[PDB]
Amino acid sequence: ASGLMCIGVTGHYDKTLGGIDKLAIYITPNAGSAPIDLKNAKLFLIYDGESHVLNYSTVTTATLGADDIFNSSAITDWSLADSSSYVVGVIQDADGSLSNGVINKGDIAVLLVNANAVFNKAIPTRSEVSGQFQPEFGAPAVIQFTTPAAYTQTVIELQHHHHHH
Amino acid sequence: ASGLMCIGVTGHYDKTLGGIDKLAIYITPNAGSAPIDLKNAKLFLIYDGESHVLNYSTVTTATLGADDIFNSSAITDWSLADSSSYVVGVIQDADGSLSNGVINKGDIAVLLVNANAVFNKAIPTRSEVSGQFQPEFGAPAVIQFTTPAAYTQTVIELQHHHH
Ligand SMILES: [Ca+2]
Ligand SMILES: [Ca+2]
Repeated sequence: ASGLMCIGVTGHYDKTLGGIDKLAIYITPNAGSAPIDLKNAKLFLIYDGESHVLNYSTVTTATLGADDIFNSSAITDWSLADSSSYVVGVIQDADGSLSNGVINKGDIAVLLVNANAVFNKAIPTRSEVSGQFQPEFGAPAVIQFTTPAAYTQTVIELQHHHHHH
Repeated sequence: ASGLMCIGVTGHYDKTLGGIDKLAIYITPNAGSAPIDLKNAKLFLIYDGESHVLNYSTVTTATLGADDIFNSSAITDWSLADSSSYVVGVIQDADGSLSNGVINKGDIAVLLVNANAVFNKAIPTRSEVSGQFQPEFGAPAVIQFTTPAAYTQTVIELQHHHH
């Protein structure tokens, strides 16, 4: 029984857009999982009366060891997070497997999503977001959060889990 | 300034089909909400790599006072819960509003969903189901449950009331 767990979601608040414009969904394998290929994995997100399906665009190691994973100067592959695609950032990967789109024991990946582009607007306060990240094989990671009623800083913890990023 | 809350989800376990074949999703308005029209409301469900949308069909009062919410002999409008439609049952109402698809203060409605029809199989053990019930106006009710590791009884409480 292999599968993926969501270990957190953070959002970027852009005050000029009035909301959360970008999401970072942190993923790790279930304890004891076999390796899982991410390359055909689909991200399903429901928001505001629409369901969206996003596909794998590419992977980048530019996120590795970085405090700011929302910055498109430092992580230029944000340019590929569009209305129908996510980018995978490497967070932790001892053996390098994520650079071939394979997540294995101990790995942490982040799914970079341009919510402004997917939803055609930034996500306002008190908004419900629901979703699953489903690779071809194994069980899915689950996304559920309600954005807070006030956005007070640029990086917002949306879904809290324990596992380190 | 209005919305719906999911106050729970139960499911029916069918041994012949090998899992949960029906869901009952219980809804009530958020405190302070204005009346909400359900007639154009959509139910979005994600399970096993597919996203499904279900539309409003009809509303039944046959669910009022029914101790078995899954009995399609008693609640004949279960026949209209198919791969693309849910049915609304009235559970609590004091002004008849739900009889014409409007939910208002103090009301509880149930959404009857034929999971077997929607997903083309019964929901097996250890499954993740995520969803939202979104009327045209107001904030949505949220569905999120993990089916248990074994099905030990006919009716399973899948999701509970949270604050
Ligand atoms: Ca690895
Ligand atoms: Ca009423």
